[PDB]
Amino acid sequence: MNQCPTDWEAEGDHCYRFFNTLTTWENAHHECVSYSCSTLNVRSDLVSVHSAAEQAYVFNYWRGIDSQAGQLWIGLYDKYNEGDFIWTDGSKVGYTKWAGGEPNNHNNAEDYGQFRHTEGGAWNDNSAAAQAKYMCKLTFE
Amino acid sequence: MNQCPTDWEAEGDHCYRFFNTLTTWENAHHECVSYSCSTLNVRSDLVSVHSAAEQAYVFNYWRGIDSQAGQLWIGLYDKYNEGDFIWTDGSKVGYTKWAGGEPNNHNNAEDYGQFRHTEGGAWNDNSAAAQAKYMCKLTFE
Ligand SMILES: OC[C@H]1O[C@H](O)[C@@H](O)[C@@H](O)[C@@H]1O
Ligand SMILES: OC[C@H]1O[C@H](O)[C@@H](O)[C@@H](O)[C@@H]1O
Ligand SMILES: [Ca+2]
Ligand SMILES: [Ca+2]
Ligand SMILES: [Ca+2]
Ligand SMILES: [Ca+2]
Ligand SMILES: [Ca+2]
Ligand SMILES: [Ca+2]
Repeated sequence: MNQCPTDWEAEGDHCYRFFNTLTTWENAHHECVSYSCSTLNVRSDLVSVHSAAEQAYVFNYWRGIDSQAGQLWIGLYDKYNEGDFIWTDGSKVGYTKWAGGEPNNHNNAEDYGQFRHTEGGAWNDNSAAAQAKYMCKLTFE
Repeated sequence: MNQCPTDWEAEGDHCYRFFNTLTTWENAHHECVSYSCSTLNVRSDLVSVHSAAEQAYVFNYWRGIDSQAGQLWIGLYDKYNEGDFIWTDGSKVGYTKWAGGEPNNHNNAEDYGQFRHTEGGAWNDNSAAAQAKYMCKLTFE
């Protein structure tokens, strides 16, 4: 039994939804936020990841459905303070899974976090021009 | 863990919330629907009851908070077709638990369904001027 809205998947205290469409981090951020609902205090946002179980759940959900090589935008960013990656949903950043050599802020223009499709979804920072698939998460505040 | 909004209780694939405020059926209906979230296709509505288990869950939840002698509005009414009760949430009436001699359309003016506080919540029809406590339910449409 779960109480997730239709088309959303239950794990723990949260609901998740994969969108199999290439888009920019900024557009994915709006798309996710667009599912919020103030009357039930539901905040929707890009996924934030807080444990190895949450990382795997999200990665396997994604790859269960998308077998193309490519990346998955997450809610991790350093736009407002270069070098300090935080979550858009305001949750704490205890869990990290950086790919080797990442984050590298490559050409001083990478502020937006994404899973790779390899190494269990190891993270990369990428640019505002780049495109990827995305995943949203509900928080019941 | 569940995926209900804060202050709503999870049971099966639904969430429930009791409001310990005496009001009319029409205003209870209004208040419940007010929580709906079209961005997530979440209907909030007066509770509909589809089994003994649902009945008992509802009755026990209510009577754990409210010890007063009185009734509980549910989403059952026969305004449009006298004698042919329907649920406001559009679900079909299968299960019924009418108290003895109900529905009796007393004084030709009882169109609104409610639990009694006795006999496991057996149902009565009452009028548009009557007042009762109310319970809302989320449906993930
Ligand atoms: O992998 C090294 C480098 O590769 C590309 O230039 C981009 O994906 C970068 O974000 C990444 O850091
Ligand atoms: O009128 C309120 C209530 O009065 C009595 O309890 C019964 O006649 C019920 O059928 C009726 O609905
Ligand atoms: Ca920067
Ligand atoms: Ca950066
Ligand atoms: Ca990088
Ligand atoms: Ca009537
Ligand atoms: Ca009637
Ligand atoms: Ca009656």
